[PDB]
Amino acid sequence: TSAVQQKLAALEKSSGGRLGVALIDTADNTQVLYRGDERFPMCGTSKVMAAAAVLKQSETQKQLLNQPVEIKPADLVNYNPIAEKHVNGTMTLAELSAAALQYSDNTAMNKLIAQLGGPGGVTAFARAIGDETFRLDRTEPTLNTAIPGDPRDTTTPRAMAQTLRQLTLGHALGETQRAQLVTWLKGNTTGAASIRAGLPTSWTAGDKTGSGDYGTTNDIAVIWPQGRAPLVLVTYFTQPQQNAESRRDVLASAARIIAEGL
Ligand SMILES: CCN1CCN(C(=O)N[C@@H](C(=O)N[C@H](C(=O)O)[C@@H]2N[C@@H](C(=O)O)C(C)(C)S2)c2ccccc2)C(=O)C1=O
Ligand SMILES: CCN1CCN(C(=O)N[C@@H](C(=O)N[C@H](C(=O)O)[C@@H]2N[C@@H](C(=O)O)C(C)(C)S2)c2ccccc2)C(=O)C1=O
Repeated sequence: TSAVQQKLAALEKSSGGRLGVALIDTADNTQVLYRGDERFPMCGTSKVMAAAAVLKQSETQKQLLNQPVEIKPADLVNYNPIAEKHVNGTMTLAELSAAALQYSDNTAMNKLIAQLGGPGGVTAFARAIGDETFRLDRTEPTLNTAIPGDPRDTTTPRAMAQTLRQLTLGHALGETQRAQLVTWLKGNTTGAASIRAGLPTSWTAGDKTGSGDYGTTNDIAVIWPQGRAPLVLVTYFTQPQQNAESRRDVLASAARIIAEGL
């Protein structure tokens, strides 16, 4: 148990919830894990895998990102700030990817999933890039039920950090596709209260949040610290009762402990 791990355990203790953290410091490829091999519900953090899978398809189906996809009134789910503007019209897969990632649009995510042949198509992509842990089982919005002990739509912090590193800094995607994914993550609108809140102001980052029942509050990020090689950081948090409140502050605290421990 390292000093950082002990600090994360203390944070967890005062949160009353269950915290999972995985850091990969690309300066030396070292990792810091806290419940790194335990499963957590991904919620919206799964949107990165779906968007990446579509980017991979676009490497060989060249005009795929410009392909129009019909948005019908029946497609709307619980949160669709971008898709609802286009009901009875169309959005391209690039527009759907940007909406899913940067606005966490759930209808947009469902269109990515459908393009991949269902939730299993997203899992298949994960397996293709060496992630043997990730599993997507349902569409939006039920993939956010986040029931304790339920393996559906979960992953481990270790697996997600390794995957995010491969996708954003490694070669799981072609260069142009990797750059697109990084651009989308850096333009996220929903992350200032989570991991990024715990980082020094001078650092830059891209991230994808997730939220669900059981007060499930998640974030996965690629970070560029001032004067250092980039990091990949995953912070997952989930609570004992279905109606628990969101705790983005716990993710910010975890990120601050990680930054102070570098
Ligand atoms: C089947 C019943 N059921 C299970 C629970 N559930 C969700 O927990 N959905 C979650 C969901 O769709 N979460 C999405 C996600 O994790 O990307 C988006 N992130 C939420 C956020 O950042 O606050 C959102 C409300 C912008 S939607 C949700 C979490 C908190 C508040 C509202 C929705 C549902 O939507 C739902 O219908
Ligand atoms: C000769 C060995 N060999 C080399 C060629 N190959 C593949 O190209 N497999 C591909 C593979 O296993 N693709 C996966 C699969 O077939 O479930 C997933 N299906 C694709 C789709 O539905 O369009 C995906 C892009 C969502 S990934 C692969 C894709 C990306 C990264 C690595 C592998 C093989 O699998 C294979 O057997």
